[PDB]
Amino acid sequence: AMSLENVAFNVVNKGHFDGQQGEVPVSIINNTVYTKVDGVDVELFENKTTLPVNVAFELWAKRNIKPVPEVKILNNLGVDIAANTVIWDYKRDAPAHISTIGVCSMTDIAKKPTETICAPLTVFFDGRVDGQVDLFRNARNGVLITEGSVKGLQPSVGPKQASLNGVTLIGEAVKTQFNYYKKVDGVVQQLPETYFTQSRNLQEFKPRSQMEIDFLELAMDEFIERYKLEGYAFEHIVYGDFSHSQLGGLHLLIGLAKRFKESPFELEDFIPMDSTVKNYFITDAQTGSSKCVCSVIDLLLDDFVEIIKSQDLSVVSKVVKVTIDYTEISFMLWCKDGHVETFYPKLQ
Amino acid sequence: AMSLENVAFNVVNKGHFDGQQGEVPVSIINNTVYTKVDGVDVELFENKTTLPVNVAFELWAKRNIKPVPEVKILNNLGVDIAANTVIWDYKRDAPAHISTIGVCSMTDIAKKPTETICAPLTVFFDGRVDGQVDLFRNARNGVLITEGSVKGLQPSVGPKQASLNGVTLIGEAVKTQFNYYKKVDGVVQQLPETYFTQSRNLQEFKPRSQMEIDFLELAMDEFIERYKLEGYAFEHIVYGDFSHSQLGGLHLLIGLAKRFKESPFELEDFIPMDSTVKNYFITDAQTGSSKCVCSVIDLLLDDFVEIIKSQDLSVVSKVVKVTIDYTEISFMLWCKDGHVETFYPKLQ
Amino acid sequence: AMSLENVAFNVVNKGHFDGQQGEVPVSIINNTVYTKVDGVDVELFENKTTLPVNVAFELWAKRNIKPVPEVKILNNLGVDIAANTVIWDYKRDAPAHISTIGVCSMTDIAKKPTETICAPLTVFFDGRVDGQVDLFRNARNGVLITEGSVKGLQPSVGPKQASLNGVTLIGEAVKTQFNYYKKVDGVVQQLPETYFTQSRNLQEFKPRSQMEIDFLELAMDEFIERYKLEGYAFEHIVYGDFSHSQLGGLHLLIGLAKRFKESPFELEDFIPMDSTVKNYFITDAQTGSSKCVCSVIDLLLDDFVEIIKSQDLSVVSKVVKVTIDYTEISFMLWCKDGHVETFYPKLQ
Amino acid sequence: AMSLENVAFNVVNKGHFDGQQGEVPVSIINNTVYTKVDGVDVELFENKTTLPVNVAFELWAKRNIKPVPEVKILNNLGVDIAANTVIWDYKRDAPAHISTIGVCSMTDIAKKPTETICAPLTVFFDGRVDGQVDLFRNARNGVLITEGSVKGLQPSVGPKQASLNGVTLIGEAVKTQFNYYKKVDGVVQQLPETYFTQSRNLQEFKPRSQMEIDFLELAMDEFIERYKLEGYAFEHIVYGDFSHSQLGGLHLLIGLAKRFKESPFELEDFIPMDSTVKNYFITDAQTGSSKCVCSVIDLLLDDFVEIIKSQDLSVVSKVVKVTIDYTEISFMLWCKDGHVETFYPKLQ
Amino acid sequence: AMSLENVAFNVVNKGHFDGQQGEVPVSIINNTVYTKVDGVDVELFENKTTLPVNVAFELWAKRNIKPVPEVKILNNLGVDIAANTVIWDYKRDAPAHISTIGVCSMTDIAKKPTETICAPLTVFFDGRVDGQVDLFRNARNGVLITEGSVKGLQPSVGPKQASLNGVTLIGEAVKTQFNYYKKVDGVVQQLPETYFTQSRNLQEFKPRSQMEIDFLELAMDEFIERYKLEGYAFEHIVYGDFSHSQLGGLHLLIGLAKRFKESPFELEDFIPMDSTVKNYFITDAQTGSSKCVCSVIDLLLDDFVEIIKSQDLSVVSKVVKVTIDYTEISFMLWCKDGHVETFYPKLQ
Ligand SMILES: Cc1cn([C@H]2C[C@H](O)[C@@H](CS)O2)c(=O)[nH]c1=O
Ligand SMILES: Cc1cn([C@H]2C[C@H](O)[C@@H](CS)O2)c(=O)[nH]c1=O
Ligand SMILES: Cc1cn([C@H]2C[C@H](O)[C@@H](CS)O2)c(=O)[nH]c1=O
Ligand SMILES: Cc1cn([C@H]2C[C@H](O)[C@@H](CS)O2)c(=O)[nH]c1=O
Ligand SMILES: Cc1cn([C@H]2C[C@H](O)[C@@H](CS)O2)c(=O)[nH]c1=O
Repeated sequence: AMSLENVAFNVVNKGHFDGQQGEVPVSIINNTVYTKVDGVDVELFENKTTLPVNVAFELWAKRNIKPVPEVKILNNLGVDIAANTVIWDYKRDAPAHISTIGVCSMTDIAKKPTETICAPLTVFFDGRVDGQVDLFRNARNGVLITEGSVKGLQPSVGPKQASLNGVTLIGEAVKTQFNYYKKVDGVVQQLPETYFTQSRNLQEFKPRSQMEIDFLELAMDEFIERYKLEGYAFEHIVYGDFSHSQLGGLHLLIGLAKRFKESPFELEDFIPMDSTVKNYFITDAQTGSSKCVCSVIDLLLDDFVEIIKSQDLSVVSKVVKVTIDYTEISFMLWCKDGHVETFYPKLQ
Repeated sequence: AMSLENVAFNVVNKGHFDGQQGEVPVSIINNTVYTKVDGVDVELFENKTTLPVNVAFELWAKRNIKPVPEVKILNNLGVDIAANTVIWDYKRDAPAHISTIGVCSMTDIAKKPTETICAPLTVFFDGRVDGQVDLFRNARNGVLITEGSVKGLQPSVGPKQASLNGVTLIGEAVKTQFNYYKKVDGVVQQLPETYFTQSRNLQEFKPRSQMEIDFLELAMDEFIERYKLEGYAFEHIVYGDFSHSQLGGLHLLIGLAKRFKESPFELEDFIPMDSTVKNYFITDAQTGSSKCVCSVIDLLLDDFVEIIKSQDLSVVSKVVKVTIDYTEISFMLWCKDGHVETFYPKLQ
Repeated sequence: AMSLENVAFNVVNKGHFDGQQGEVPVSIINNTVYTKVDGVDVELFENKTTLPVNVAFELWAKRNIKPVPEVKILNNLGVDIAANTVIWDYKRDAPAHISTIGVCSMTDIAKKPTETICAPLTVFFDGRVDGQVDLFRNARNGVLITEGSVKGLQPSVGPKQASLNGVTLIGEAVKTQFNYYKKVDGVVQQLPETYFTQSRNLQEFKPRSQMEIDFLELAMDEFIERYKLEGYAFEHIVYGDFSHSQLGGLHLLIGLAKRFKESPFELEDFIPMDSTVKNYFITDAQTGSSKCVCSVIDLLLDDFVEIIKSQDLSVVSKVVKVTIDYTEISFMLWCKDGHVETFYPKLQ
Repeated sequence: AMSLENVAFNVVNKGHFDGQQGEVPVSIINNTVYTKVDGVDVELFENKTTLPVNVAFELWAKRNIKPVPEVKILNNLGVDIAANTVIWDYKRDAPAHISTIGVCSMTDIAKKPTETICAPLTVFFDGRVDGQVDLFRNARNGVLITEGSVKGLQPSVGPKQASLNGVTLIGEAVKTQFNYYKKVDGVVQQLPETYFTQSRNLQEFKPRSQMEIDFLELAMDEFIERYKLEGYAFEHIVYGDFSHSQLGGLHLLIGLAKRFKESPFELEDFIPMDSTVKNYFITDAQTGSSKCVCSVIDLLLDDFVEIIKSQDLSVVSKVVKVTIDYTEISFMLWCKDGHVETFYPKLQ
Repeated sequence: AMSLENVAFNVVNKGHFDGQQGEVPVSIINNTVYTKVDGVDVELFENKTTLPVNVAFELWAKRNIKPVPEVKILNNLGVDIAANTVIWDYKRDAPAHISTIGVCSMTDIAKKPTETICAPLTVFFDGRVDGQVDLFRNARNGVLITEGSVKGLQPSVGPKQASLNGVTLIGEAVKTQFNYYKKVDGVVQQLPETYFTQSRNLQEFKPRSQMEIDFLELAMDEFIERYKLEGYAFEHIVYGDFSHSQLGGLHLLIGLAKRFKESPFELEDFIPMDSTVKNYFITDAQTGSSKCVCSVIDLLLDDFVEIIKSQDLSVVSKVVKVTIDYTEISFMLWCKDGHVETFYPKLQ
């Protein structure tokens, strides 16, 4: 017996939709949901989605509040819809998927993922919910996450981190590292060998290896010397060149974090969505060096060093394909005289 | 257990709110309420009110569907709020009153008119609803309508017509003529002797007396001759003078209806609400004669003739006060040499 | 190379989208599309849909401008989407279907109806477009209209009328009567024997048989006498009973048209969409007789007489199912002593 | 001392802006202006313009309420702005011009038309306002209307009709026929000899000559015979050909009015603004004959007969230029063997 | 061949409009532009301007991405429009100028600044764009910036800083100090001697002289002693007096920055736009001392000391005019017994 007033009751009393009975008076004005408290209107939700306001409010109240895979992982695995949950995309302030299954009458394409409409879609299944491992076993197309083994299914160890209420973290009190499984047309896939992005912020960047600690503490020349990185253009690619009007390199988040400690810069996120590679229009405040499309990836510095050191450096320009977050990332590799000139996630 | 989805269920299945259980999926976009039918959105309500869309939808669904007093009558009697009903104003496409009692959680100031918040307000009571005559006797301020006698209460016979779902009519299958009662400060008030406006339209105007039939069929000079109206300026007041740039007189609806048969005209209703006297910005299409503020009243021609023939014509200018629809309407009477020059509902 | 400015160029120069090259400056403000003419903004389109304004403008410009089946027929046949066209619903001022195929990048689920996403959906195909009969033979689910024979496919003769730019008409200069074909799960389905609604308006109702001419010209008792309709409750069902507060019967459009000639009435279309049976909240202006849910069907009076005269009248109450517009319409038949008491399209 | 509350006071009390002192409480919600009456909100203005609601409300209240040239005439004369008035376009529900002079602080480019910003613009001047003839003599660019002679200025007799509060009429109580004067680059320009469109509606079309009365009363063949119009393709051009899917000819409003008497048709005004030639997407209801772009002009039938009879008919196709409403209207003349095939206001 | 879909393609792929061919599907909902990515809507732009959303999106995509003069400088120089660029005002989130030249079809008044409409306007010209120095030489009214000498034109050295993508900076990798030139009615002006505001932020304030370093490091009494500022009321004007309910002085940004290090305060920017002098409604959090209109200017402390030390201190109150950012700034100077009481940028 779903209703706007019941969703609002749940938000006010339970912090989110919790299946509780009850109703609170609500008013809708433009794209905002309000409720009366002490005789005055209090805002419960402002719609930032392209869905109708009451519909978006319901999907947001029904968002998954357990650690879930980051949207970039789900997107890279081709997930179309989730089974009986809403994966809320905190970067877009919107549902990660267009439709739902057993969530909301306005967006539901089905009540159960066993309905024929779901068979062609890659349905996200959560092994932490009773019966969902079995539903995945019977599903034509799907992606499954579990905390442990599934009998007979060979797992893919996912990233250490997961998103919990829009906070990306490596769980200590909760498990965030999932086993991943994928079926395409009834066939359990062998998920590829993959690197994972680290999903760190610039403001609270923390190193996750001795190499990363050395990159942040050491000066450019002594780090490159210590790790034998001469000829790999880390001065351009990772540290960044701020000497010309066009900002040189700066494609690894760790390099942006090191620069951020010294001086600030503007990062215009012109396509604001979670993705393995992010594109920013960057303006360095200290120098005025800028770049319209600066592709940035947050790889563990050791993983980036392994990738660059594993390439043939004898060609002027070529595409280097690296599986990151289960997707194929194209990088452009530019070399001269057996040394790297630049290496960056391809802007295509 | 009120809800948007339950109000929508009632509208879809019962044509209005009928206390039925059930829910339909709804989407709100901007100021319109939609429901899904055959996979597509169908409009159930467009909010033309200053209330939030969902609140206005509920009051509209809960509108009174019995013949009720026309809003102009309620306004003239000082009605502030209705007891456990919504008087919908079909001319404003909005509730006739700001607040409610026992109707909707967002607009309710009380659940019952016996609550102390209602005591200072003139509450509308309907004797056709069980217990409402008793609530009127206990109310400090109120207006009561009944179909018959109330023991000990002196009645006022109201207009023949009432509004049924926005159609003003003299009931044949239903009763539309009510007894009216009013209380101010716990004391029943004597309602004055009053004329009533006829509530006719220009497009479908029908005469309601032999004098009115003669006005529409006869030529100006022979009507005035037949009814001995020489010296009462009906040529200006009722027929209208279209010979100058400023349209002369034309203050009785019957005169506008007679003119409308010959040639059309524009009537700008610049304050669009039901009132005993209406003000229009009129432009005559045939002549180009116009008037920014042309006060128009729809009185039965016999009643208007009785009013004008009952005035002293020996003063240049004076205010003539006539009780119409329970309100005192001020008219400006201009005379010269014992004859009327003009007589019009006095502009403010 | 689709664009808002190109769609606007087509609307301004061709009256609709006509595949022409060119661009006009456009401004979007709120839900309206404007273009500059003589230095000022001129409205090209007001969005009444739940789609984004620019998306709705494109689908509207790309609406089918040939005579097409009325939306009620498509809905009754289970049509979900149209192949490479937009069926515009002129009663809802919106696209008849949520998604498109080869029409607009924002609403397209596919470019061609042969894509696997279309297989589960009932795709509308138009034999007047080259290759669409072949696409229907290859489609798993679909509805096809043609002007002539399709080799081996058994046809269903559709209604005489079709909608041309929102005008329902029986074509004289164009063909409006189509052959209909339908497929479910890759199998051609036999369309049932059906009556067709006449799609007439109350304001411009025209009789289409000698019986219908006699119903409108003759008095109630002599019509019933002439057509031997004694005992079939036409007095209640067709003519309508306006003697009580609840309006009795009045379920055939021809009866509403006969009443409309004598006196007016309000018809609240509370679910405004094209359907075989319409539900209205009716208020008779002459009497004040009203009904919240008055189901009305526009059948040719001869067809309604054939239906009612073909029923067993020996049971108190039973459901009578009649195929009308390809859908099964349930009617409630109430009898007493071998005579009809009431017969109406059964309310849900 | 202009203000929103003062404009609203003027609208409520004077029917429009009348320079009166006073204020009324107003509320703005979305694009509508409301005022409180009897404790509830009453709509004073709904903004249909691309200006801010409060700005549009002020220009609308300050609209010219005297008979003014129809917007199509002003547009054809190149008018950009009006001197100290607002020409309201009643077909667009918006100001005819983007900017103002001495009207409203938000839209004013100047307080007086003598300011240098006005010199390049064609300013509309009204000889009925004191000092405006002098302002026209001092203006570099302008259009002047007067009721009589201006010493030394050669006049152009304008159309008989003018627009008074959105009603196009030939004044009887007011003057609607003006003398027109125009200046370009400080030099008075000779206005060309011109025909004038009649500005009639389809619903209330009235003939204005014996030829027009004969066209509406007589049958096609006897009218063409009486007026010796054999060989001028009036059967196609004026009467219209409804025998094929594409509606033939039908370019004179009088022909559409004659057809309208027999059967109705849909006229989609896809660029809704006043213009000498109008383009409609027409659908004939009787036949289903339709045309995406049907150019229609309302010329007096005698004027159209004079135009067509004054052309050389010995060429297959040529452009015929006719001055109508001061603008040069291009017509496409198609002939064969010394007879007209078609003649229509040439589509762009 | 400009279009919404092409502007969106450029934003998505190039970070801004870069003249690239291509189209992306877009949806417009209310004042926001979205594009489809991975089946879901991603926000590209939210309109904060008074222009139509699609128009503002285009001007924002076409903003100048080179270091440009800060809007306060352009405003102070009387710039009305820019030649073939958009100066985006990052403080108003809107275009700095109402109209454009060769930028966007909806806002363009001309395609080239040589068109007669541009001659009266002060057109901004950029010597870094080929041909713009020459266009300025031929322009009646304009402001020109260059990086070096223009033959024959005497330059005005502008501020050290410029705005690069909304970041005000003193360029190291790019040039931000321009030569300024101005023509008024075809005559090259002698730009006045001027101070420049420093355009610093409170959060990241950095001293730009030894005096400024001493002001931030030293205690009030020893700074005033070191720089011989006794009698100039720096205790009130620069340091600020927080001992009474009305906050005393505090008109130099450096003083606000020194206070900000110790304790925070609210600065309400009630007219949010770039200006030489800013007015704030300030509330000191530590003391509760507040001021509705606290004028603040960011001058180099040495420049402010030079200004105050160059005034006659023998009058109670007078206006002191100082050219700052090319505009005349009025300051109120209050003295008593040959000493300053207060000196502040005049609130007029
Ligand atoms: C309260 C509120 C939340 N949201 C979204 C933003 C975050 O993605 C997330 C936070 S729980 O939900 C809105 O969009 N509007 C709101 O008002
Ligand atoms: C359907 C509908 C109705 N109304 C109001 C208008 C009339 O006053 C009355 C008619 S039942 O209710 C709206 O305001 N919007 C609507 O959509
Ligand atoms: C001009 C226009 C049309 N439409 C819809 C209404 C009709 O169903 C149909 C008529 S062509 O198109 C709108 O919705 N808004 C418009 O402005
Ligand atoms: C009352 C009102 C008027 N207008 C415009 C429409 C007509 O062109 C004209 C009629 S006076 O003024 C609006 O736009 N909104 C309104 O509410
Ligand atoms: C993405 C975006 C930008 N803008 C404006 C803000 C800044 O002035 C500037 C930042 S590049 O552009 C908006 O107004 N809305 C937006 O969504």
